This record gives sequence, structure tokens and C-alpha cells, in this order.
Amino acid sequence: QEDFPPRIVEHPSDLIVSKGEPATLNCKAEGRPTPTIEWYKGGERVETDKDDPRSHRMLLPSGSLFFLRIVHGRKSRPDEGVYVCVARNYLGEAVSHNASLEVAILRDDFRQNPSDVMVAVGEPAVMECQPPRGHPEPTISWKKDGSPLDDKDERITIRGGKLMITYTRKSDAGKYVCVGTNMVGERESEVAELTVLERPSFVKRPSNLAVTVDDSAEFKCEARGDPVPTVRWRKDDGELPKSRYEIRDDHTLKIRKVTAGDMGSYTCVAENMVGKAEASATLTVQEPPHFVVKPRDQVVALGRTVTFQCEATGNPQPAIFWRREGSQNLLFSYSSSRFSVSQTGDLTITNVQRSDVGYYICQTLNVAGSIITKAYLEVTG
Ligand SMILES: *[C@@H]1O[C@H](CO)[C@@H](O)[C@H](O)[C@H]1NC(C)=O
Repeated sequence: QEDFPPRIVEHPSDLIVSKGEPATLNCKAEGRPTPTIEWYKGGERVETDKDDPRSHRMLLPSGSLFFLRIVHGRKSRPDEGVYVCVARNYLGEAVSHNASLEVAILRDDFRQNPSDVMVAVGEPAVMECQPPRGHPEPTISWKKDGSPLDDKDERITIRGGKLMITYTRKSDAGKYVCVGTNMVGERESEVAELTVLERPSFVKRPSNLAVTVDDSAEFKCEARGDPVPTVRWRKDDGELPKSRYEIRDDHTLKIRKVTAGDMGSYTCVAENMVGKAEASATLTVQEPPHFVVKPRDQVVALGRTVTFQCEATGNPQPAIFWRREGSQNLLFSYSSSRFSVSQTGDLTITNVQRSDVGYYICQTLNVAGSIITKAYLEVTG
């Protein structure tokens, strides 16, 4: 067929190429005679090996341009740019579509590094990140203690450049890093430790104690929490007894040679940086009984009613009971008879008879002590 002008069949395609690696910008054209190919970087002639065999750019018989390496530095940049191939034969000129030849880049320092988080168990946890500068744009991923982290958990959600934990479990604690990845490689960010702190609480709390005079007293107290909580005893109404207290290694409070006045309430206090827990117990000093009111010997006329007063005060409130001098039968606060004992301790004999004559013993007792006193009854006409 009679000679024809050039017609570009294949055009050069845009290309992003890794730091120092060969590149190929394809360009095929038809025409008779075979059209000579020339490359132009923004209109300027590209000096190839088919111009000077010292240039790192090679023009192929297939009309394609091969780059043996990519030149990108702080002083020179002759490979990066916009290219067009031109097919020229006996009569005619063909110009192709343009193509880009950009160097792939990925910097070191991050646009935003993940920061540490100190939360309580259950509180949500968020982590912010932005990858280091890079073209094409780097893709964000996360790692927990070397191993890669997944969105798989219902709570864990990775969106854009954020990490969200809806509720924290102790198991989420650890060292976290943000990974930026494009074609150049990977960049692992700065370590952002996440700590799951527990508020203070009591494993074993104090028990209310009743202890008599001169005996020692013990109040047990064990606490938990992360970080390990400091444990310190209080005295709600004053201070601890100088030279009479001792805080053991187990955290238990001991008051030696107890004397009334110690009688009150003591508090165990557990405290850490995330919270504070308190627990109370009372100490009961037990004083032996003493007679407020003692019965007095009295004469009652036949058939009338007599009351013998007996009132006592001790710690705890001491119980009271009567008994006739020779008898075994003990009289308490209610079968019924003419004899009765009031709640406060008084004995009342109703419709008296000559048989009722004699001493009536009053007896008070509590865990600490016991006291006795009597009074005579004289039945007359
Ligand atoms: C590349 O071709 C486009 C048309 O697709 C044109 O807009 C642009 O100016 C050309 N680029 C250069 C640097 O000449």
C-alpha cells in the first residue's frame, strides 16, 4: 500500500514508581515508513541513549521509553514530569496523550502520633492518629503489642484515623501503635500505652466488736484496686490512742488495754488515684453493772400492794431478776401469779399475805459483772 502518515495506536499511561526502580512509558504508532519516536517532558526534548549512550533513558525499537533508574534528589529532578511521544515519518506528525511519572514517597515523622490513655474499667477509650506525609496517601492500621488489631470485636471500631473501645476490659491494656502503609513501605508510630485502672473496694471489711475492759480489740480490713490502694485507719470521734494502737501488715487495727472512751466508731479507708472507699465498725466497751436504785425494807398491811425498786446501769444494759431468800425459783419480766417484774427491774407483789414475809434478793448481771442486794417485807394486820 502507498505510504501513510503516522497514527498513534498505543498512548502512554500515568505511572507512580517506587524510590529507585525502572519505569516504562509505552507508545505504539502505525505508519509507512516506520515513524521515528521522540519524547518530550513538558515540550522539552528528552535526550535518550539513541542521542548519547551515556544517558540512563533507553528508547526501544517498540517505540517505548525505558528508565533504567529514577533520578530524585535535593539538587536534581530530571525524570519526574509530564511526557508525550511524537511519531514522525516522511509526511506527517502524530502526538500522543500525556502521562505522569511521579516518584512514590513516604516520610518518617507522623502528622499526628497516638497518645496514651489512662481510664477506669468500663470507661470508653479513644485513640487519635494521622500517618506521616506520603504520595499516594498512606493507609492507617493498628497493632497491639506487636500483633495487628481487628475491628472484629463488637466494641472495637477503626474509622478514618480513630480507635474506639466502647467499654474497657482489663484485657485491652497494653502498648498500641499506628501503621502507615503505601507502596514505599510501612511506618510504625510512637507507642501509646493504654492502662485499665480499677477503683478501690473491700475484699474483707471490719466487724462490729464488743470487748470488755483491759482486753485488746481487732478490726480486720483487706482492700483491692489498681494501682494497689493505700489503707489508713480513722477514729470518727477523735484520734487513735497514742501508745495503744498498732496497724499490722495485713492492715488490721489493734487497740491494746481498752478503756471506755475508746468506745466509738473506727473507719478503714482505701484510696488510689482513680477512687476512694470507706468502711466502718464500732467498738463496744463493756463496763460491769452498778446499782442506780437499791430496794429498801418496807412494811405492808395484809391484802395491799407492795413495790420494791431495783434499777441498774451497765454496758450493755444489765438484766434483772428477783428470788426469795430460801428459794430456787427466779422471777423475771413475765403462767402468772401475784408477783411481777417491770421492764425497768421493779418487783411488785399484789394482795399480800403473811406467807410473803422475808428478804427479796435483787440480781443484776451482764457479760462483764454481776451484783446482788436484798430488802425485807413485813406483812402486818
Ligand atoms: C495533559 O493533558 C491534559 C488533557 O487531558 C491537559 O489539560 C494538560 O494541560 C496536559 N498537561 C501538560 C502539563 O501539558
